[PDB]
Parts: sequence; structure tokens; C-alpha cells
Amino acid sequence: TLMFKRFFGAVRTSWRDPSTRGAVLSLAIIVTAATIFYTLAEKWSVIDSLFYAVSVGLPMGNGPLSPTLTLSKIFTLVYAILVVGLFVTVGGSLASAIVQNN
Amino acid sequence: TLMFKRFFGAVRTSWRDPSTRGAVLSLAIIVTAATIFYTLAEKWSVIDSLFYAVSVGLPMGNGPLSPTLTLSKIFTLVYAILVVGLFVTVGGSLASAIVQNN
Amino acid sequence: TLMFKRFFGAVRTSWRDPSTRGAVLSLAIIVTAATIFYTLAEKWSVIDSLFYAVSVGLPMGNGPLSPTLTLSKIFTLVYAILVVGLFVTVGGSLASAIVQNN
Amino acid sequence: TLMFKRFFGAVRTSWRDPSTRGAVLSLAIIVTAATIFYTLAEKWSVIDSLFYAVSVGLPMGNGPLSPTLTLSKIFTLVYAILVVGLFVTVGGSLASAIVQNN
Ligand SMILES: CCCCCCCCCCO[C@@H]1O[C@H](CO)[C@@H](O[C@H]2O[C@H](CO)[C@@H](O)[C@H](O)[C@H]2O)[C@H](O)[C@H]1O
Ligand SMILES: CCCCCCCCCCO[C@@H]1O[C@H](CO)[C@@H](O[C@H]2O[C@H](CO)[C@@H](O)[C@H](O)[C@H]2O)[C@H](O)[C@H]1O
Ligand SMILES: [Ca+2]
Ligand SMILES: [Ca+2]
Ligand SMILES: [Ca+2]
Repeated sequence: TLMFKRFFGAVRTSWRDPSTRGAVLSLAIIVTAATIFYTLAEKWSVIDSLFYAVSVGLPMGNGPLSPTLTLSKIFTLVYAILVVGLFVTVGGSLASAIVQNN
Repeated sequence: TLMFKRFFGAVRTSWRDPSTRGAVLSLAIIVTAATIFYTLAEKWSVIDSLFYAVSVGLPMGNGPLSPTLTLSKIFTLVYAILVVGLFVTVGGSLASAIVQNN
Repeated sequence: TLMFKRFFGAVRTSWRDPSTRGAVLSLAIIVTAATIFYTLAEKWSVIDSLFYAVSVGLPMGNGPLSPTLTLSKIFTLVYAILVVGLFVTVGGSLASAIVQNN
Repeated sequence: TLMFKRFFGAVRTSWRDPSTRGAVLSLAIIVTAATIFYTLAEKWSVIDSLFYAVSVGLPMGNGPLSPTLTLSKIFTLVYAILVVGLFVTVGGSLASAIVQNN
């Protein structure tokens, strides 16, 4: 029941481009590296890993999932300061492009 | 006694419009779209279903509530990337409107 | 051992004022209301209430506490949208006032 | 495998300085002061104390951890109003800093 959101959302406002939305490329790489780490450090599934990844850089909220090891705990810190920005402007560009599509 | 807040709040300062507080229009569809999905897919009650919809762009904090299913995990990201922006400019506009209200 | 922060922070950086940090006054008033509601509605203690209040507009996070009543649930939803933007500007002005203190 | 984030990130793009990233200095001192507080009050392991301390500036989300003493509740509000904006301006400068590195 989400075909509306996926297609008329975070694939629709992507095909709307300047140059400082090369930040969505940066986010992809910090998000993917994070997902690769949480799967392997923390033993979680990919979807749970991509959930937690995104959860540390948006107001979303981690569910049960949170790190348990020092290595993942620190990584979350290092990652957390780097992604917080790439999310903030991707959310802003993406938000305007909703109101520009109305 | 929530009256003071609902009435001197999300209704009072909601009626200050430029052209760019049609973000509130964009938001209400997106919060609602999310709430239908959460009620139907996640099985939850309207209030709690809305409570999670509003939680993924705001520093409120989602309840015991977190998505348990994959679609509701996937969807929460796609929705969350888009709304986080829509929540912010609205939130600033309303706050802006409280200060020049006294 | 908070006597450091409270004097060298919360009562330090406020003693610096423009026009727009009348925003502190509105946030002050919003939070006190919110706390009274939670103490009265949600039965929680004055700090537990005051903690949740501040929880909902900044990223910090509420540990155990989440509203259990439909009435307090909506109160947080309405109160959430108002307070968040006031949190931004008071939190931003107050942080710049650290930087102009070093 | 955190090395790629640690070195190709939170030190690699940490060392792009204007005048206005003296906040990173200010961050170090206030994040440190909190961690020392959390280690001492909350009994917690320094890492977990540094996990909570950062959790409250960023969209991270504190693990199972939260202030359970009143003073640590009283401290966290005072410190969250101060440190949030510092995590914001550095969050963007480091964000801008990944994009400028393409
Ligand atoms: C006189 C005014 C003329 C300019 C009109 C306005 C166009 C501005 C271009 C901005 O950048 C564009 O956006 C995409 C990304 O930035 C590129 O897409 C694509 O670019 C390549 C084109 O093949 C593909 O390989 C890539 O996958 C994909 O990013 C595209 O090419 C590139 O130009
Ligand atoms: C009337 C005469 C006035 C004198 C002129 C004053 C302004 C000169 C600006 C020179 O630029 C500098 O370049 C460094 C490159 O980033 C900066 O970081 C430097 O400063 C750090 C602080 O010491 C060093 O530790 C680091 O090595 C180093 O990166 C430094 O802050 C910055 O000022
Ligand atoms: Ca959380
Ligand atoms: Ca939230
Ligand atoms: Ca957080």
C-alpha cells in the first residue's frame, strides 16, 4: 500500500536536480557503509541495519535496535556527526520539491 | 485543559499564511497517508498510528511503537526522508508566529 | 557537580538579548504549561514531566516515559509542533553565544 | 572496518577550518564535561557515557540508557539546550565538507 510513497516520493523528487544535491550521492555512501557495518558488527538483518543507519541522522527513532558493542557504539558516534548534515539538506531539498510539485 | 494549546496553538498560529505555508497542506496529506498505512499494515489504533507518523520528522519520540514488519520498516524510511523537511519549515513558521503574537 | 554548567551555561548565555530571544519567553511558557499537563494528566513527577517536555522538541530522547493516554498523546502531538521551532532558535542563539564567549 | 569512516571522515573533514568552526573546540569541552558527569553520576562505562552525551545533540537515539537519578535528569535539560546548536553548526560544516570533497 506504499507504491504511492516510493514512486511519488523518494524516487520522484530525486529526478529534480541542481548541483549541491550531490549530497544524495554522499548520503548513499555514508548510509551504505553504515548498513554494511551494522549488518556485520551487530549481526542484524540488512533492513534492520538500514533502519538503524537512517535512525541516527533523522528524528525517526531506533526501535528495539541499538548498538551493544564498543566498536559499533563508537562507530555510531563517528558516523552520526557525518550523516546528520547530508540528511538535513537532503530533507530540505526533498521537502521544497514536494511544494514545487504542487 | 489541553484547550489552551490546541486553541492558542495548532489552530491560532496556523492561520498566518504566505504562499510557502502550503507546506502544511503538503504535510497533512503525508501525515494522513502514513496514518492510513500504519493503521492498516501495523494494525495499530488511529491515535497511536498518527503518533508514529508525526514521530519520524519530529524530536517527539515514538512510543513502544516501532514497525515490526518489513513493509512498515521500508515505508518508514521513504516517508521519513520526505516529511522531515516538511515538518521543519512548518515548525519554524508556527514558532515564528508565536513570537510576533505578544 | 552540575553547578559548573547551570552557572557557566543555562544562566550564562541567556544574559545576552536581541529582539528574537523573546523566543525564550514563549518556550518558557510552552514548557511550563506542558509540564503542568503531564504532572496533572500523566500523573508523573515534576522533573519526569519536565524531562518529557524537553524530550519532545530536542533530540535528547525520553528513556522510559511515553504518554499512555489518548488525551496526553494528542497533547504531545499539538504541543510538539508549536515547541520544536522555538527550541531551534533558542538552541541556536544560545549556541552562537557560546562561540562568541571563546 | 570502521577505519574508513573514522579516518576518511570525522578527522579527515574535521580539519577544514574557518574562524566559525571554533565550535568544534566548544563541542569537545561540553561533550567531555557531560561524559565525565555521566560516568560519575550514572555509574556508566565511559563509552556508554559518551554514547548518551552525543545521543542528545544528534538524531542518534540513546540505547537502553537514560538518566535515572534526578540530578542527571536536571543536568541533561541544562546541557541539551546548550550543546544541541553546537552539534547543528558542526554537523553542517562537516556535511558541506564531504560534498566539497568530490
Ligand atoms: C544551457 C543550460 C544547459 C543545462 C540545463 C540544466 C541541466 C543541468 C545539469 C545538472 O547536472 C546533471 O544532473 C545529473 C547528475 O548531476 C546528470 O545525470 C546523469 O549524468 C550522466 C549523464 O549520462 C549519467 O551518467 C549519470 O548517471 C547521471 O547522473 C546529468 O548528466 C547532469 O548534467
Ligand atoms: C595583523 C596580523 C594578523 C595575522 C594574520 C591572522 C590570520 C592568518 C590566517 C592564516 O590561516 C590559517 O590557516 C590554518 C590552516 O587551516 C588554520 O588552522 C591552523 O591553526 C591551528 C591552530 O594552531 C594549527 O594548529 C593547525 O595546524 C592549522 O591548521 C589557521 O587557524 C588559520 O588562521
Ligand atoms: Ca529513540
Ligand atoms: Ca521522534
Ligand atoms: Ca537522539
